Amino acid sequence: LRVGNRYRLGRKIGSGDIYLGTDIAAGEEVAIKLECVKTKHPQLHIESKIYKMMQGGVGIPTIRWCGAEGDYNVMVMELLGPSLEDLFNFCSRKFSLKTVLLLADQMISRIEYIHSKNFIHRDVKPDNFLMGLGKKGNLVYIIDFGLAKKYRDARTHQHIPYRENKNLTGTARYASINTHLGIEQSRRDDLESLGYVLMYFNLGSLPWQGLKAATKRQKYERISEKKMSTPIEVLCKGYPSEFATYLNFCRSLRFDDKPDYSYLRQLFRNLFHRQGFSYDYVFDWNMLK
Ligand SMILES: Fc1ccc(-c2ncn(Cc3ccncc3)c2-c2ccnc3[nH]ccc23)cc1
Repeated sequence: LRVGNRYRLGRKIGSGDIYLGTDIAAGEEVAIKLECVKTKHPQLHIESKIYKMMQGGVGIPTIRWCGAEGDYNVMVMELLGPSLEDLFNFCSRKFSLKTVLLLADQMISRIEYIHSKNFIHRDVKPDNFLMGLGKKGNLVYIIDFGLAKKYRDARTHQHIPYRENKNLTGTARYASINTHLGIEQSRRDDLESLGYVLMYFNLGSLPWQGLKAATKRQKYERISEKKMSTPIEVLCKGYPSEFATYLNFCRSLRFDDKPDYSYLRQLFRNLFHRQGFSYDYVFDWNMLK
């Protein structure tokens, strides 16, 4: 099937749905997202607006083409490689400290870039970071802007108001404590969620993971309470203190504070050097012969 002028649509990749495609003109694989012109939640075109505003950033997927063909709204992106969730599963849910610290450095920088563009992500989780392919295989990219929201006025840098009593939109496992309290998400929240993702990679799971409950709202209750009853020093026991210092600093941030991204990268960098590691982008999965 013929999309745009120059894109050939292949079978599904996974996840509307995601498809393998070919830029017939340039001889390069691409990824395509189709959305029916009928949906009770039209998303792609709004999501595509945000991807367009991120273009040019390190580790932002390049938009090849946006448009409509037949029944569908269409976005085409350069092809990327497997997610951190997919690589974590492929590695038996065990990452070395070096890998976690290599990831952490880049992941902080992606989040910082998104914030520089007046947005917060609000779905920071392993699925929403992808490694590149080929010459870009040492590069962590970030995806999925379907839950993203402006946190400040583009022009007047006016932060959004402190709001309360909200529903949890996102992934409960990585949500901030303040998110569980029903407080408006801001820059601090994206970083705290990263903090939990990093401890996830260290541990293989999180302690509030796989709690049984009769219903959904009950499960979220249990996750919230488990998080709020697990001290940071307990979550992080047996791992370098930096992971605790990182989360404590995130939990200390005020609603409208600009995070010291630099401080957080330096934290992991100092530990990196103390362990005698080198920023040669050799991740655990690069050593599978
Ligand atoms: F225009 C778009 C918008 C979003 C996607 C996408 N959504 C999720 N993924 C990751 C995924 C998909 C299916 N199974 C596992 C992981 C992609 C995606 C996949 C591969 N390479 C890509 N490069 C840019 C996005 C993307 C794809 C095209």
